[PDB]
Amino acid sequence: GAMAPSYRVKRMDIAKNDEECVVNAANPRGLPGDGVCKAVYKKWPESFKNSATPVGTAKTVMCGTYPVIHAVGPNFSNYTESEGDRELAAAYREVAKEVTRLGVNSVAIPLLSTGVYSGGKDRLTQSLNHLFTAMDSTDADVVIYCRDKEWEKKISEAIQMRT
Ligand SMILES: NC(=O)c1cc(Cl)ccc1N
Ligand SMILES: [Cl-]
Ligand SMILES: [Cl-]
Ligand SMILES: [Cl-]
Repeated sequence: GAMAPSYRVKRMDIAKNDEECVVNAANPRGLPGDGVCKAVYKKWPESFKNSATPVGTAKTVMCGTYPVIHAVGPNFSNYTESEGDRELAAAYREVAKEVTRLGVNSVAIPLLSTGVYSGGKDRLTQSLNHLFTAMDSTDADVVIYCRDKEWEKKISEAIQMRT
């Protein structure tokens, strides 16, 4: 466990994280993909061996001794708002189980379903709130990675509002 488990946000490539494991915003088929998934494929390509897993699940594959947790958020282009919301909640619950199983003291995590899988909507608050519901009961340091300057500000304010 971390000595005083914390949330932090950084605006940078998750492939340069300083944490003990990474969460990939994966597709269900274990393909190289785009955005976070493409950066993760370039940095840890060995982790894509048998990484296919269903929507709403997470599957960990080791790159050497470094764990890559492939977490599959719903594509809101295909899911109803209702079903998509349930699968996005479920994907983060499976990340919390894997983080706990691995015994890591820190994890790098992107906001699932907020890019190509967003169905054209702003899902910062929806995705971040499902991240908190899952990770609040874990004692790993959680470092959230984003690329937009306005998103960094809003994530930081959300963390600070809980004090
Ligand atoms: N590689 C990343 O950290 C990243 C890339 C995109 Cl396009 C969006 C969010 C991210 N965290
Ligand atoms: Cl960067
Ligand atoms: Cl996405
Ligand atoms: Cl972002």
